[PDB]
Amino acid sequence: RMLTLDGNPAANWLNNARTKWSASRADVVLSYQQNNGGWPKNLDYNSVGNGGGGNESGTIANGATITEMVFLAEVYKSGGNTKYRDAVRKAANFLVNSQYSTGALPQFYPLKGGYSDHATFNDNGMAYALTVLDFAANKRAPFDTDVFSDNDRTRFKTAVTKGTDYILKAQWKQNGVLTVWCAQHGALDYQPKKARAYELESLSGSESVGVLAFLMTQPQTAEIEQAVRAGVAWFNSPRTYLEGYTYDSSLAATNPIVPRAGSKMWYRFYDLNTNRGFFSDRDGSKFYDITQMSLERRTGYSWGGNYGTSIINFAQKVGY
Ligand SMILES: O=C(O)[C@H]1O[C@H](O[C@@H]2[C@H](O)[C@@H](O)[C@@H](O[C@@H]3[C@H](O)[C@@H](O)[C@@H](O)O[C@@H]3C(=O)O)O[C@@H]2C(=O)O)[C@H](O)[C@@H](O)[C@H]1O
Ligand SMILES: [Ca+2]
Repeated sequence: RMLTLDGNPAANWLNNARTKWSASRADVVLSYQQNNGGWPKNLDYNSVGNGGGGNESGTIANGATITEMVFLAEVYKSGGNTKYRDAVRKAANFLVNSQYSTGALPQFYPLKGGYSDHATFNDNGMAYALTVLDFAANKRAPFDTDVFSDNDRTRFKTAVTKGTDYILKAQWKQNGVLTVWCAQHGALDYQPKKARAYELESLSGSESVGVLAFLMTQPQTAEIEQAVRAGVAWFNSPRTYLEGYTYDSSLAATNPIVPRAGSKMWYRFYDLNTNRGFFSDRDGSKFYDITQMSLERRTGYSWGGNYGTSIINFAQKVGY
């Protein structure tokens, strides 16, 4: 009931994160870890100066925490310096502490109020956090050192199970048909939620890839295979993707959605009920013609992309 990890987009993310920066930057990465064990925000460890730790909320926004901990785990594996092992231990403790009883992972922790409290798939936050904890649970590199004990691994396995349970319950039923996920759901009510003003309740063409990838690392029970099949069917349906089109971000001044032979496009946001791709703006509005959007949002955010390609090709590979 296990699928290969070869080609799994989440596994790929994680193995890349192991070597994301130069090893020489391990100390600057480390210098930003908050006391609670999470990182205060996403950072370019190639341009910034040294941090001074801190006591702010940790976050999984934009790859924060989950990237740093995979990277430091590799550095520890490679170099042996225990301060990096300790950092990784606090990061994983941070992740499990952040988890609600339902299995949901918030974007910021300690909780800050507002949308950050929600179960956050945005930026592959929750799916990739669970992928990290799962690799740690299963002694997979770079977590195949002494960084964790048997009891740690049981702790993480419990976390992954609860997170899996959350994903399965949150998966959206579109007029009776299992589909995908919103970029954020209520931690306690499982309902799709808004985030920032231009991020409305919807199916996420972006984050659902990562969610499916994460499920595909899990043992494929009947209900997990159904969920992955249903999710994959949704990505691969002519009611979901635009045919003969691509998203070209360099053309966002007026319209990034352009005719392109041999190409499919997926919307960033799909209507929960009609599966109509849509657009928003800083006024919280919802509309279907990207040219009506403010210049700043059309160029400042991706309203579509090649999202489905990687999960569809992967599902093919494994016989789904
Ligand atoms: O499509 C994307 O996900 C988008 O991500 C980045 O940009 C988004 C956003 O569009 C930006 O305006 C910027 O947002 C501001 C702050 O940086 C952020 O902390 C948050 O509070 O929202 C602020 C805002 O509303 O403007 O950064 C956002 C982010 O990092 O998620 C990329 O820069 C963008 O090119 C695209 O990939
Ligand atoms: Ca983002």
